[PDB]
Amino acid sequence: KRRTQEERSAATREALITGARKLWGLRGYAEVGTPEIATEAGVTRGAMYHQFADKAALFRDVVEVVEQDVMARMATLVAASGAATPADAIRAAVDAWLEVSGDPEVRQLILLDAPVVLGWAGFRDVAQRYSLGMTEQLITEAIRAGQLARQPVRPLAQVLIGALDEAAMFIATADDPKRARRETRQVLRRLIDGMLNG
Amino acid sequence: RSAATREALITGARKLWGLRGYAEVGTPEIATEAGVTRGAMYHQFADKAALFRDVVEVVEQDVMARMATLVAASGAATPADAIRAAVDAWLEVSGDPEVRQLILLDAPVVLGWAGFRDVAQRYSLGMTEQLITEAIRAGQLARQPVRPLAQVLIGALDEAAMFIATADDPKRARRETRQVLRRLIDGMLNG
Ligand SMILES: CCCNC(=O)Nc1cccc(C)n1
Ligand SMILES: CCCNC(=O)Nc1cccc(C)n1
Repeated sequence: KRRTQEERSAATREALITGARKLWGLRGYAEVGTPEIATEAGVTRGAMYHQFADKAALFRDVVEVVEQDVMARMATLVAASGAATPADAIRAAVDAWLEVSGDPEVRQLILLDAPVVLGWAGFRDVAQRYSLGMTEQLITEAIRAGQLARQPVRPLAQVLIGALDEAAMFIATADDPKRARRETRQVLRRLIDGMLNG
Repeated sequence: RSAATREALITGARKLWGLRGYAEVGTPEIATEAGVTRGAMYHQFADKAALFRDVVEVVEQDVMARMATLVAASGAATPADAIRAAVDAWLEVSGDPEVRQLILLDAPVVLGWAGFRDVAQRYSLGMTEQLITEAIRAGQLARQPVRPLAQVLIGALDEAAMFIATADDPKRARRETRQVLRRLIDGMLNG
Protein backbone atom coordinates (compact mmCIF):
# COMPACT_ATOMS: atom_id res chain seq x y z
CA LYS A 1 0.00 0.00 0.00
CA ARG A 2 1.24 3.44 -1.14
CA ARG A 3 -0.57 5.21 1.79
CA THR A 4 1.17 2.91 4.40
CA GLN A 5 4.62 3.70 2.89
CA GLU A 6 3.80 7.47 2.74
CA GLU A 7 2.74 7.58 6.43
CA ARG A 8 5.89 5.62 7.41
CA SER A 9 8.06 7.98 5.18
CA ALA A 10 6.54 11.10 7.00
CA ALA A 11 7.35 9.34 10.37
CA THR A 12 10.88 8.50 9.05
CA ARG A 13 11.47 12.20 8.19
CA GLU A 14 10.56 13.25 11.79
CA ALA A 15 12.63 10.41 13.35
CA LEU A 16 15.71 11.38 11.27
CA ILE A 17 15.45 15.12 12.17
CA THR A 18 14.95 14.22 15.90
CA GLY A 19 17.86 11.73 15.79
CA ALA A 20 20.25 14.08 13.92
CA ARG A 21 19.35 17.11 16.17
CA LYS A 22 20.20 14.93 19.27
CA LEU A 23 23.52 13.41 17.96
CA TRP A 24 24.87 16.58 16.17
CA GLY A 25 23.72 18.74 19.15
CA LEU A 26 25.93 16.52 21.42
CA ARG A 27 28.96 15.74 19.21
CA GLY A 28 28.86 18.23 16.30
CA TYR A 29 28.07 17.78 12.60
CA ALA A 30 31.64 16.57 11.69
CA GLU A 31 31.64 13.77 14.38
CA VAL A 32 28.39 11.92 13.39
CA GLY A 33 27.76 10.22 10.01
CA THR A 34 24.42 9.45 8.33
CA PRO A 35 24.72 5.65 9.00
CA GLU A 36 24.78 6.29 12.79
CA ILE A 37 21.78 8.70 12.46
CA ALA A 38 19.77 6.07 10.42
CA THR A 39 20.44 3.45 13.22
CA GLU A 40 19.45 6.04 15.93
CA ALA A 41 16.16 6.76 14.01
CA GLY A 42 15.69 2.93 13.50
CA VAL A 43 15.36 3.29 9.67
CA THR A 44 17.23 1.96 6.58
CA ARG A 45 19.71 4.08 4.58
CA GLY A 46 17.30 3.69 1.61
CA ALA A 47 14.45 5.35 3.58
CA MET A 48 16.89 8.07 4.78
CA TYR A 49 18.11 8.88 1.22
CA HIS A 50 14.45 9.02 -0.01
CA GLN A 51 13.91 11.93 2.49
CA PHE A 52 17.38 13.64 2.42
CA ALA A 53 19.74 13.44 -0.61
CA ASP A 54 22.86 13.92 1.57
CA LYS A 55 24.15 14.82 5.05
CA ALA A 56 23.94 18.65 4.47
CA ALA A 57 20.25 18.36 3.36
CA LEU A 58 19.34 16.66 6.71
CA PHE A 59 21.40 19.35 8.53
CA ARG A 60 19.38 22.16 6.80
CA ASP A 61 16.11 20.61 8.17
CA VAL A 62 17.67 20.28 11.68
CA VAL A 63 18.61 24.02 11.52
CA GLU A 64 14.95 24.88 10.65
CA VAL A 65 13.45 23.01 13.66
CA VAL A 66 16.17 24.43 16.00
CA GLU A 67 15.58 28.02 14.70
CA GLN A 68 11.77 27.49 15.12
CA ASP A 69 12.42 26.52 18.82
CA VAL A 70 14.91 29.46 19.31
CA MET A 71 12.26 31.99 18.14
CA ALA A 72 9.48 30.31 20.23
CA ARG A 73 11.76 30.37 23.34
CA MET A 74 12.76 34.06 22.77
CA ALA A 75 9.00 34.95 22.49
CA THR A 76 8.26 32.87 25.66
CA LEU A 77 11.13 34.56 27.62
CA VAL A 78 9.99 38.07 26.50
CA ALA A 79 6.33 37.28 27.53
CA ALA A 80 7.58 35.80 30.92
CA SER A 81 9.64 38.98 31.66
CA GLY A 82 6.37 40.99 31.97
CA ALA A 83 7.95 43.89 29.97
CA ALA A 84 5.36 46.75 30.18
CA THR A 85 6.88 49.05 27.45
CA PRO A 86 8.44 48.47 24.00
CA ALA A 87 11.83 49.62 25.51
CA ASP A 88 11.59 46.94 28.26
CA ALA A 89 10.53 44.34 25.59
CA ILE A 90 13.75 45.18 23.65
CA ARG A 91 15.89 44.84 26.84
CA ALA A 92 14.20 41.43 27.55
CA ALA A 93 14.66 40.30 23.88
CA VAL A 94 18.44 41.09 24.00
CA ASP A 95 18.75 39.17 27.31
CA ALA A 96 16.61 36.30 25.82
CA TRP A 97 18.97 35.98 22.79
CA LEU A 98 22.08 35.65 25.05
CA GLU A 99 20.22 32.99 27.19
CA VAL A 100 18.85 30.95 24.19
CA SER A 101 22.11 31.20 22.10
CA GLY A 102 23.99 29.99 25.28
CA ASP A 103 22.06 26.60 25.17
CA PRO A 104 24.84 24.05 24.27
CA GLU A 105 22.70 22.55 21.45
CA VAL A 106 22.04 26.01 19.90
CA ARG A 107 25.76 26.90 20.33
CA GLN A 108 26.84 23.67 18.55
CA LEU A 109 24.26 23.57 15.70
CA ILE A 110 23.52 27.30 15.02
CA LEU A 111 26.67 29.20 16.10
CA LEU A 112 29.47 26.62 15.27
CA ASP A 113 28.06 24.11 12.68
CA ALA A 114 25.52 26.16 10.63
CA PRO A 115 27.88 28.98 9.39
CA VAL A 116 30.31 26.26 8.14
CA VAL A 117 27.74 23.85 6.59
CA LEU A 118 25.31 26.56 5.22
CA GLY A 119 28.06 29.11 4.34
CA TRP A 120 27.78 32.90 4.94
CA ALA A 121 24.92 33.67 2.48
CA GLY A 122 22.88 30.60 3.65
CA PHE A 123 23.44 31.43 7.38
CA ARG A 124 22.45 35.12 6.77
CA ASP A 125 19.30 34.02 4.87
CA VAL A 126 18.20 31.65 7.74
CA ALA A 127 18.94 34.23 10.53
CA GLN A 128 16.93 36.92 8.69
CA ARG A 129 14.04 34.54 7.83
CA TYR A 130 13.60 33.64 11.56
CA SER A 131 14.46 36.93 13.35
CA LEU A 132 13.80 39.93 10.99
CA GLY A 133 9.98 40.08 11.66
CA MET A 134 10.29 39.95 15.54
CA THR A 135 13.11 42.55 15.38
CA GLU A 136 11.19 44.96 13.05
CA GLN A 137 8.09 44.61 15.30
CA LEU A 138 10.05 45.52 18.50
CA ILE A 139 11.60 48.56 16.70
CA THR A 140 8.25 49.62 15.18
CA GLU A 141 6.50 49.48 18.62
CA ALA A 142 9.34 51.50 20.29
CA ILE A 143 9.08 54.18 17.52
CA ARG A 144 5.22 54.30 17.80
CA ALA A 145 5.55 54.68 21.65
CA GLY A 146 8.08 57.59 21.23
CA GLN A 147 10.83 55.48 22.95
CA LEU A 148 12.99 55.30 19.77
CA ALA A 149 13.70 57.98 17.11
CA ARG A 150 11.71 57.43 13.89
CA GLN A 151 14.33 56.03 11.46
CA PRO A 152 14.42 53.32 8.73
CA VAL A 153 13.12 50.11 10.43
CA ARG A 154 14.46 47.32 8.14
CA PRO A 155 18.06 48.68 8.01
CA LEU A 156 18.20 49.14 11.83
CA ALA A 157 16.73 45.58 12.26
CA GLN A 158 19.35 44.01 9.89
CA VAL A 159 22.29 45.86 11.54
CA LEU A 160 21.10 44.94 15.11
CA ILE A 161 20.68 41.25 14.04
CA GLY A 162 24.28 41.40 12.67
CA ALA A 163 25.57 42.92 15.98
CA LEU A 164 23.67 40.29 18.08
CA ASP A 165 24.74 37.29 15.88
CA GLU A 166 28.40 38.47 16.04
CA ALA A 167 28.04 38.86 19.88
CA ALA A 168 26.73 35.24 20.16
CA MET A 169 29.56 33.90 17.91
CA PHE A 170 32.16 35.73 20.02
CA ILE A 171 30.65 34.17 23.23
CA ALA A 172 30.46 30.66 21.54
CA THR A 173 34.27 30.57 20.85
CA ALA A 174 35.51 32.62 23.90
CA ASP A 175 38.28 31.24 26.25
CA ASP A 176 35.84 32.13 29.12
CA PRO A 177 32.22 32.03 27.73
CA LYS A 178 30.55 32.94 31.07
CA ARG A 179 32.73 36.12 31.28
CA ALA A 180 32.24 36.81 27.52
CA ARG A 181 28.42 36.52 27.99
CA ARG A 182 28.33 38.83 31.08
CA GLU A 183 30.60 41.46 29.37
CA THR A 184 28.59 41.27 26.06
CA ARG A 185 25.32 41.67 28.04
CA GLN A 186 26.81 44.85 29.68
CA VAL A 187 27.96 46.52 26.40
CA LEU A 188 24.63 45.68 24.65
CA ARG A 189 22.61 46.94 27.66
CA ARG A 190 24.70 50.21 27.70
CA LEU A 191 24.19 50.66 23.92
CA ILE A 192 20.36 50.08 24.13
CA ASP A 193 20.04 52.40 27.19
CA GLY A 194 22.00 55.07 25.19
CA MET A 195 19.55 54.78 22.22
CA LEU A 196 16.18 54.31 23.98
CA ASN A 197 14.05 57.12 25.47
CA GLY A 198 12.92 54.81 28.32
CA ARG B 1 61.96 36.01 -8.95
CA SER B 2 59.42 33.96 -6.88
CA ALA B 3 58.23 37.25 -5.24
CA ALA B 4 58.18 38.96 -8.73
CA THR B 5 56.03 36.12 -10.23
CA ARG B 6 53.74 36.17 -7.16
CA GLU B 7 53.42 40.03 -7.44
CA ALA B 8 52.44 39.87 -11.17
CA LEU B 9 49.89 37.06 -10.49
CA ILE B 10 48.31 38.90 -7.49
CA THR B 11 48.11 42.17 -9.52
CA GLY B 12 46.63 40.31 -12.52
CA ALA B 13 44.12 38.31 -10.42
CA ARG B 14 42.97 41.38 -8.36
CA LYS B 15 42.36 43.28 -11.67
CA LEU B 16 40.44 40.50 -13.53
CA TRP B 17 38.44 39.12 -10.48
CA GLY B 18 37.72 42.75 -9.45
CA LEU B 19 36.16 43.25 -12.95
CA ARG B 20 34.34 39.96 -13.64
CA GLY B 21 34.24 38.02 -10.31
CA TYR B 22 36.10 34.87 -9.18
CA ALA B 23 33.71 32.48 -11.03
CA GLU B 24 34.12 34.18 -14.47
CA VAL B 25 37.99 34.19 -14.66
CA GLY B 26 40.15 31.03 -14.71
CA THR B 27 43.82 30.69 -13.73
CA PRO B 28 45.08 30.35 -17.39
CA GLU B 29 43.66 33.85 -18.14
CA ILE B 30 45.35 35.26 -14.97
CA ALA B 31 48.76 33.67 -15.87
CA THR B 32 48.55 35.38 -19.34
CA GLU B 33 47.57 38.73 -17.66
CA ALA B 34 50.71 38.37 -15.41
CA GLY B 35 52.81 37.23 -18.46
CA VAL B 36 53.93 33.92 -16.80
CA THR B 37 53.35 30.24 -17.91
CA ARG B 38 50.72 28.03 -16.17
CA GLY B 39 53.74 26.02 -14.87
CA ALA B 40 55.29 29.07 -13.15
CA MET B 41 51.88 30.05 -11.68
CA TYR B 42 51.24 26.53 -10.22
CA HIS B 43 54.80 26.61 -8.72
CA GLN B 44 53.69 29.69 -6.66
CA PHE B 45 49.98 28.86 -5.96
CA ALA B 46 48.56 25.35 -5.39
CA ASP B 47 45.21 26.30 -7.01
CA LYS B 48 42.75 29.13 -7.80
CA ALA B 49 41.58 29.44 -4.12
CA ALA B 50 45.21 29.80 -2.88
CA LEU B 51 45.82 32.74 -5.30
CA PHE B 52 42.47 34.21 -4.13
CA ARG B 53 43.66 33.98 -0.44
CA ASP B 54 46.66 36.25 -1.29
CA VAL B 55 44.40 38.62 -3.39
CA VAL B 56 42.05 39.00 -0.37
CA GLU B 57 45.01 39.99 1.89
CA VAL B 58 46.17 42.78 -0.51
CA VAL B 59 42.50 43.93 -1.06
CA GLU B 60 41.95 44.04 2.78
CA GLN B 61 45.26 46.00 3.08
CA ASP B 62 43.96 48.49 0.40
CA VAL B 63 40.53 48.79 2.18
CA MET B 64 42.32 49.62 5.52
CA ALA B 65 44.63 52.21 3.86
CA ARG B 66 41.63 53.83 2.04
CA MET B 67 39.58 54.00 5.32
CA ALA B 68 42.59 55.49 7.26
CA THR B 69 43.11 58.08 4.42
CA LEU B 70 39.35 58.98 4.39
CA VAL B 71 39.35 59.29 8.28
CA ALA B 72 42.52 61.56 8.19
CA ALA B 73 40.97 63.70 5.35
CA SER B 74 37.58 64.02 7.24
CA GLY B 75 39.10 66.51 9.75
CA ALA B 76 37.76 64.42 12.71
CA ALA B 77 38.92 66.48 15.76
CA THR B 78 38.12 63.88 18.53
CA PRO B 79 38.11 60.06 18.88
CA ALA B 80 34.25 60.20 18.80
CA ASP B 81 34.35 62.04 15.42
CA ALA B 82 37.06 59.53 14.19
CA ILE B 83 34.52 56.71 14.95
CA ARG B 84 31.75 58.50 12.98
CA ALA B 85 34.19 59.13 10.04
CA ALA B 86 35.44 55.45 10.12
CA VAL B 87 31.80 54.23 9.80
CA ASP B 88 31.26 56.63 6.81
CA ALA B 89 34.63 55.46 5.30
CA TRP B 90 33.56 51.76 5.55
CA LEU B 91 30.27 52.46 3.69
CA GLU B 92 32.20 54.35 0.93
CA VAL B 93 34.98 51.69 0.47
CA SER B 94 32.62 48.62 0.75
CA GLY B 95 30.34 50.33 -1.87
CA ASP B 96 33.20 50.12 -4.46
CA PRO B 97 31.76 47.50 -6.95
CA GLU B 98 35.19 45.70 -6.87
CA VAL B 99 35.25 45.45 -3.02
CA ARG B 100 31.59 44.33 -3.14
CA GLN B 101 32.58 41.62 -5.71
CA LEU B 102 35.84 40.35 -4.08
CA ILE B 103 35.19 40.76 -0.30
CA LEU B 104 31.37 40.78 0.14
CA LEU B 105 30.38 38.18 -2.56
CA ASP B 106 33.44 36.06 -3.57
CA ALA B 107 35.54 35.81 -0.32
CA PRO B 108 32.86 34.11 1.91
CA VAL B 109 32.31 31.41 -0.79
CA VAL B 110 35.97 30.77 -1.81
CA LEU B 111 37.53 30.91 1.70
CA GLY B 112 34.50 29.35 3.46
CA TRP B 113 33.12 30.63 6.81
CA ALA B 114 36.16 29.97 9.08
CA GLY B 115 38.72 31.31 6.54
CA PHE B 116 36.65 34.44 5.70
CA ARG B 117 35.91 35.25 9.39
CA ASP B 118 39.66 34.88 10.30
CA VAL B 119 40.69 37.39 7.54
CA ALA B 120 37.91 39.95 8.23
CA GLN B 121 38.56 39.82 12.05
CA ARG B 122 42.36 40.18 11.59
CA TYR B 123 41.80 43.42 9.54
CA SER B 124 38.74 44.90 11.40
CA LEU B 125 39.22 43.95 15.14
CA GLY B 126 42.47 45.94 15.80
CA MET B 127 41.33 49.26 14.18
CA THR B 128 37.93 48.90 15.97
CA GLU B 129 39.49 48.19 19.43
CA GLN B 130 41.86 51.18 18.99
CA LEU B 131 38.96 53.56 18.02
CA ILE B 132 37.04 52.41 21.18
CA THR B 133 40.13 52.62 23.43
CA GLU B 134 40.91 56.24 22.27
CA ALA B 135 37.24 57.34 22.82
CA ILE B 136 37.36 55.89 26.41
CA ARG B 137 40.79 57.65 26.99
CA ALA B 138 39.21 60.97 25.80
CA GLY B 139 36.21 60.56 28.24
CA GLN B 140 33.79 60.38 25.23
CA LEU B 141 32.77 56.69 25.82
CA ALA B 142 32.09 54.92 29.18
CA ARG B 143 34.87 52.56 30.36
CA GLN B 144 33.51 49.06 29.54
CA PRO B 145 34.77 45.75 28.04
CA VAL B 146 36.64 46.75 24.84
CA ARG B 147 36.76 43.44 22.89
CA PRO B 148 33.02 42.63 23.35
CA LEU B 149 32.00 46.16 22.18
CA ALA B 150 34.45 45.83 19.18
CA GLN B 151 32.78 42.49 18.16
CA VAL B 152 29.26 44.06 18.38
CA LEU B 153 30.30 47.06 16.19
CA ILE B 154 32.02 44.73 13.63
CA GLY B 155 28.78 42.69 13.42
CA ALA B 156 26.76 45.91 12.79
CA LEU B 157 29.24 47.15 10.11
CA ASP B 158 29.60 43.75 8.32
CA GLU B 159 25.80 43.40 8.14
CA ALA B 160 25.48 47.05 6.91
CA ALA B 161 27.84 46.30 3.98
CA MET B 162 26.04 43.02 3.11
CA PHE B 163 22.57 44.66 3.32
CA ILE B 164 23.65 47.49 0.94
CA ALA B 165 25.47 45.02 -1.42
CA THR B 166 22.36 42.77 -1.92
CA ALA B 167 19.68 45.56 -1.73
CA ASP B 168 17.01 45.99 -4.46
CA ASP B 169 17.83 49.77 -4.27
CA PRO B 170 21.49 50.17 -3.07
CA LYS B 171 21.50 54.02 -3.22
CA ARG B 172 18.45 54.16 -0.86
CA ALA B 173 19.81 51.23 1.26
CA ARG B 174 23.13 53.18 1.64
CA ARG B 175 21.41 56.47 2.71
CA GLU B 176 19.11 54.67 5.24
CA THR B 177 21.97 52.45 6.60
CA ARG B 178 24.23 55.49 7.13
CA GLN B 179 21.41 57.13 9.24
CA VAL B 180 20.81 54.03 11.48
CA LEU B 181 24.61 53.52 12.00
CA ARG B 182 25.00 57.26 12.90
CA ARG B 183 22.14 56.84 15.48
CA LEU B 184 23.75 53.57 16.81
CA ILE B 185 27.19 55.31 17.28
CA ASP B 186 25.53 58.34 19.00
CA GLY B 187 23.72 55.76 21.28
CA MET B 188 27.01 53.95 22.05
CA LEU B 189 28.76 57.28 22.83
CA ASN B 190 25.71 58.18 25.03
CA GLY B 191 25.80 54.79 26.93
C1 LIG C 1 21.41 29.94 11.22
C2 LIG C 1 21.11 31.39 11.63
C3 LIG C 1 21.10 31.65 13.14
N1 LIG C 1 20.83 33.03 13.51
C4 LIG C 1 19.80 33.42 14.26
O1 LIG C 1 18.99 32.66 14.69
N2 LIG C 1 19.75 34.73 14.55
C5 LIG C 1 18.99 35.28 15.45
C6 LIG C 1 17.72 34.78 15.77
C7 LIG C 1 16.97 35.46 16.70
C8 LIG C 1 17.50 36.59 17.30
C9 LIG C 1 18.76 37.06 16.94
C10 LIG C 1 19.31 38.28 17.60
N3 LIG C 1 19.49 36.40 16.01
C1 LIG D 1 31.49 41.43 5.42
C2 LIG D 1 32.63 42.41 5.63
C3 LIG D 1 33.86 41.70 6.21
N1 LIG D 1 34.82 42.72 6.59
C4 LIG D 1 36.09 42.73 6.09
O1 LIG D 1 36.40 41.84 5.30
N2 LIG D 1 37.02 43.66 6.42
C5 LIG D 1 36.78 44.83 7.09
C6 LIG D 1 37.72 45.85 7.11
C7 LIG D 1 37.49 47.04 7.82
C8 LIG D 1 36.29 47.20 8.53
C9 LIG D 1 35.38 46.16 8.50
C10 LIG D 1 34.07 46.28 9.26
N3 LIG D 1 35.65 45.01 7.81
